Amino acid sequence: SEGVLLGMGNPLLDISCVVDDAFLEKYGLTLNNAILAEDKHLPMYKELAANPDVEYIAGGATQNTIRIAQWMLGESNATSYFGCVGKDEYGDRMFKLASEGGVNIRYDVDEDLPTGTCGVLVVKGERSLVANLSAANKYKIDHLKKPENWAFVEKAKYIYSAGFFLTVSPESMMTVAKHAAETGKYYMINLAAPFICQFFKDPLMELFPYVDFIFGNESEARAFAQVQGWETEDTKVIAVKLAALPKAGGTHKRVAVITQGTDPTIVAEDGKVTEFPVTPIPKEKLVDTNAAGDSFVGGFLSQLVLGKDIAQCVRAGNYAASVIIQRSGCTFPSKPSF
Ligand SMILES: Nc1ncnc2c1ncn2[C@@H]1O[C@H](COP(=O)(O)OP(=O)(O)O)[C@@H](O)[C@H]1O
Ligand SMILES: Nc1ncnc2c1ncn2[C@@H]1O[C@H](CO)[C@@H](O)[C@H]1O
Ligand code: NA
Repeated sequence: SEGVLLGMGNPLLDISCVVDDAFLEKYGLTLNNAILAEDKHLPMYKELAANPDVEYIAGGATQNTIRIAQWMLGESNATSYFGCVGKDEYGDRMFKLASEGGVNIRYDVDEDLPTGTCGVLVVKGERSLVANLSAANKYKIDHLKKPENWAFVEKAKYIYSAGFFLTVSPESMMTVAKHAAETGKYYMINLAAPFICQFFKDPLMELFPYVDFIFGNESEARAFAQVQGWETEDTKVIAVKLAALPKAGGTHKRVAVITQGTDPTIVAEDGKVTEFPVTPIPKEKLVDTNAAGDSFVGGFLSQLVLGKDIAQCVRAGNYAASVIIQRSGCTFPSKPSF
């Protein structure tokens, strides 16, 4: 099933460090939040580089999801990934790691900007993200439309992008979403962060009629609900309302999947809510929750591309996230035991 799943996003190198409450207060950051880097965050990246516990791990939300799906599938080149990197060592490092894991990496390159990075600040297992997109922000629709890269869109039956890609190339997302609508394929996104639901609500709502599977966490679902004027904080209601939003075509229903950390995963399908409890990981065994949501999607998608039911997809998602939260960032052993 070569290239059955394609992802498109921002390939970033995670600069991860266990810090404390004072470091977040210093740079005005919030736990369980993601922002785009500002000039005031350049001293932060310098401080992270000098910290003795700093770790450099391949990141990027879509890339994490695709690498996890590939690990769960276990058949080389079942997945593909598009994204933009710089002509530097960080770009080649992520290329080599993901390719060796079995992902068919098709990176676009920027001539002048360095490869994108993300500050991952860990406090008692929880994380705060500060993305410096750099070359990831320069993804070109020209790369997507080149025959050798368009062939992997044609080969794919499932296409996924984290909502973070709406800040970079909403035109590339629309192009592949419209292709999927014309061919009976599945187009899927995540809400990614509250800032995406608030500041990128308009490109998000232009694409939403073409979304067959919408993924998100409870804070994103609540941020989306507040933005749309839905006077509710109930994630069960928000999940049903997300599935019920208009669709460009009736070929597929829209399934909404809302994760809630240690609380049950919510699925809205055909107007009914099903909840799937999480088996919590001991606080002792917990390293960090960075890439937990991305790995839940990766696990869910690995079963979805094999034709499994939605309950088996959620079970595989909870499994993949449980494995990843017992490691730093999006890191995993070489072979699964699902
Ligand atoms: N402490 C935990 N123990 C066990 N599983 C967890 C824990 N935290 C997260 N998970 C798993 O990771 C998934 C995603 O967590 P969540 O915090 O909702 O994601 P995100 O990274 O998008 O914030 C959960 O649905 C669950 O399966
Ligand atoms: N703006 C962004 N675009 C893409 N990936 C991002 C962004 N912000 C954070 N991430 C990624 O989110 C992951 C955790 O979900 C991290 O590995 C980090 O690299
Ligand atoms: Na992404």
